[PDB]
Amino acid sequence: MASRILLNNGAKMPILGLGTWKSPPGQVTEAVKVAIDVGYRHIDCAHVYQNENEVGVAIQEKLREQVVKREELFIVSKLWCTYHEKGLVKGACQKTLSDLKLDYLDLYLIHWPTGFKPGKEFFPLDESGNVVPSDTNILDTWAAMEELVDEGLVKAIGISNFNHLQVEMILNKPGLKYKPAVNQIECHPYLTQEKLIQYCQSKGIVVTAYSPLGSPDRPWAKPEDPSLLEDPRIKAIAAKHNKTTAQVLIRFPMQRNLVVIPKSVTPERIAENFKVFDFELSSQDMTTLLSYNRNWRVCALLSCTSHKDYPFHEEF
Ligand SMILES: NC(=O)c1ccc[n+]([C@@H]2O[C@H](COP(=O)([O-])OP(=O)(O)OC[C@H]3O[C@@H](n4cnc5c(N)ncnc54)[C@H](OP(=O)(O)O)[C@@H]3O)[C@@H](O)[C@H]2O)c1
Ligand SMILES: O=C1C[C@@]2(C(=O)N1)C(=O)N(Cc1ccc(Br)cc1F)C(=O)c1ccc(F)cc12
Repeated sequence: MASRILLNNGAKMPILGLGTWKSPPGQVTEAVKVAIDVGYRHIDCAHVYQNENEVGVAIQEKLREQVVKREELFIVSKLWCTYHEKGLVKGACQKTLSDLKLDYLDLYLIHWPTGFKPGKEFFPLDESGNVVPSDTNILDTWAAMEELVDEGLVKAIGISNFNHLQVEMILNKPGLKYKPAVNQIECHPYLTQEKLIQYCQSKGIVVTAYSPLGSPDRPWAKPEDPSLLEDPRIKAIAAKHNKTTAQVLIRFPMQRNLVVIPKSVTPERIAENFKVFDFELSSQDMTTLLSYNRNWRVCALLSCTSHKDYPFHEEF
């Protein structure tokens, strides 16, 4: 298994990265330091995670210690929904760069296709609990992302949580300057995304799988929800390979030519999760894992379901 995948800008993206959603500031600096020490070179960040300063601390320390050089790292961040207005995009990117202590991002994503009312609150709600949209649209936000590439702030741009019609809208823009390099989407054995992955890969867009472990730590989890990491069928596949369930869940998307970004702040798990380049899932294992699909999505938000651009009404 080759460790990097070629993007449309000629750059190579590591297929395994470290996720940072719900990595608390008081723990994420150590997580990123350990990750770099054990071989991670891709870190998935976002302004909405409220920890970019502490991620940046770790990166800065490992650059100063001469453990890695900047060109070897692949740092991803994302434009939050309250910054979709064309006049707000650059500032949002520069805030992320300042927090991360970087002079460029390797990849910058539109975090969701939905623009929200600008302001301090990340999730601005009306008095009845509905998200308050902004009068923004995907194509104008994309054009503002393109300017970031032209100014050297980011090397590549992409999208996240876009359905295929939303991807198509960008692809079909006449004066398109840059195609999206990546679509980052939820993907795991309970949400295998066959149709959207086929679509994106057919269009030369690399897919990154988020929540590959099923995001057990997500704040809206209900005790009756399915649990990937505790699924005895997946456990049995892992035992056959003398691997952990998490290792199987990370290797699975890798064998579908996806990038994958498992999150941990636990040093032993950060190290375990990287040890996925030394075994292979069989054809039968892959078929079995794909067969667990239930179209079950962990990242969904009821308050956002009436937004005009909410992505999950479409089949894919
Ligand atoms: N673009 C988007 O809209 C979007 C949405 C969701 C996620 N993401 C990105 O994708 C990343 C990954 O998704 P996620 O954070 O939702 O969840 P995940 O990676 O599926 O699961 C993370 C959870 O698994 C635990 N864990 C990690 N390794 C483990 C192991 N070896 N054994 C047992 N438990 C283990 C973690 O615990 P500890 O940390 O306590 O060890 C944490 O509770 C995010 O952090 C974020 O970077 C992006
Ligand atoms: O990595 C992540 C997890 C994520 C996130 O955004 N990126 C997340 O999917 N959701 C759910 C969500 C947000 C916005 C829209 Br639109 C739909 C939706 F399902 C959240 O509410 C959320 C809340 C605070 C976060 F720091 C991260 C999230």
